[PDB]
Amino acid sequence: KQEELKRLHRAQIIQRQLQQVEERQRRLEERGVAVEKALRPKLMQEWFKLVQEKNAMVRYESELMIFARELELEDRQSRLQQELRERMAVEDHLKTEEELSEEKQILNEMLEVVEQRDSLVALLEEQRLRERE
Amino acid sequence: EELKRLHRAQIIQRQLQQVEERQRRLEERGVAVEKALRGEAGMGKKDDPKLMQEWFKLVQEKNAMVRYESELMIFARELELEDRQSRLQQELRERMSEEKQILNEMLEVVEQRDSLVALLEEQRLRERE
Repeated sequence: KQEELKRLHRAQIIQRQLQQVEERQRRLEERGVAVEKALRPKLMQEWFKLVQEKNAMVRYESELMIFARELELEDRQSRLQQELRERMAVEDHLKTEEELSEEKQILNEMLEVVEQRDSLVALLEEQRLRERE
Repeated sequence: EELKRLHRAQIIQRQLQQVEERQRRLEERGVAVEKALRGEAGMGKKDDPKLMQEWFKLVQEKNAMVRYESELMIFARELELEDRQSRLQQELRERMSEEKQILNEMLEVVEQRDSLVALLEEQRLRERE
């Protein structure tokens, strides 16, 4: 329960930031429309700045996507781990051939959740080492 | 792959080295600017508002580097844990006794990684605000 609360809070923080990003992109969309309507000097210069600012927001949105997926995966993993801890309260000799292979299937699900998670951390690592430009 | 992971580790060790050096250069500019602020480098310098301005830019640039150093720390630990995890998983996916203990070591490694991701998230979502 204390594990699951620190997670809900991180999810809200992320939502709140995606909402702020959406809105900042909405303002840039409108300035962008006005600048392009004005293309019937300083005006061409504004168009390039808007492109930069939209780019920045997209990079920020991307990071939030990654964090939000990683968070979904922590949740799935935690639940699979619960399903597995429950099954391991019973000694192994007291289980069927079938019961034992469901334990092995749960464990595979959990390992491929972990693999996806590590793949998203590697991508985020790449992005943070690339943003030092 | 163990060599993907190796390569990512070398990248990180090398970026920490570039960071340590960028901080060394900033230490030196910082020392010169402060010698100039105490009127020791040129009798005009101390009156120039560009000089006070440099001091504040150095502080910002030092702060940026420390944020970067922090991120590299986290990534490097995470990477060690990814390595440990993948090896414990390999040990386990070979065996299928100490089988139940290996699984527990791996679940603790997974929990520590969750925890470093959460810390990284907190810091990245505080560099904005």
